[PDB]
Amino acid sequence: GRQGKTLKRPRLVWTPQLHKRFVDVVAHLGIKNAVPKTIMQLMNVEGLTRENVASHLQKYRLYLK
DNA sequence: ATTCGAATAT
DNA sequence: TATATTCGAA
Repeated sequence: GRQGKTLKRPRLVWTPQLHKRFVDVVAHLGIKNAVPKTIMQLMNVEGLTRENVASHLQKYRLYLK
């Protein structure tokens, strides 16, 4: 059946621990490299997708204003 | 080909 | 609102 990139995973709930992991990666990344693919790799979460990160990073950037 | 990201959808 | 998906741009 589906697998890897095509797996139809449930909605990602950003727990406080997951979010803190995200922030610690983004905060210490070169601003040039603070993009969803790089964030996704550095966060080291089996099953996290680049799209999960992009949507979360969008709101985060509004929060940082 | 790839992937970003604001806009939009659910 | 939080998270997902679209789609034009880089």
